[PDB]
Amino acid sequence: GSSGSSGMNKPLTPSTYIRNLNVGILRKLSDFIDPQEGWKKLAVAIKKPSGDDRYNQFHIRRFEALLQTGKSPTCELLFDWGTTNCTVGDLVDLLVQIELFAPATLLLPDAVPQTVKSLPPSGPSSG
Repeated sequence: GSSGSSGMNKPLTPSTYIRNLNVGILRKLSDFIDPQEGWKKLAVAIKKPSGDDRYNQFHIRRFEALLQTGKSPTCELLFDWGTTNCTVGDLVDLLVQIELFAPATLLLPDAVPQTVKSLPPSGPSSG
């Protein structure tokens, strides 16, 4: 069993910068982007306005050193890319481009064309 169908509050917003996102959301993203080489896919999908590849293999090895020791490459990438000047909507956009509809939806469940969403279950226990 189980039921609920409450909702907490609205997400972040597509024009908020990546680094502005809270560490909890950075963890939630790392949950989904750390596997599947999701962060590599995001990194290499990030072009400059002109089209220059922001992050080539030279810097991918840098992020790999993180995953190879236990730092998330997701968090570092997302955090660093914040200083490049990109946003949640920038992220969603690219996340769709790499087939990463789960984290796209988590951020912005409307901005991803696949009709799929879910409520997370509920339990305000105390103690």
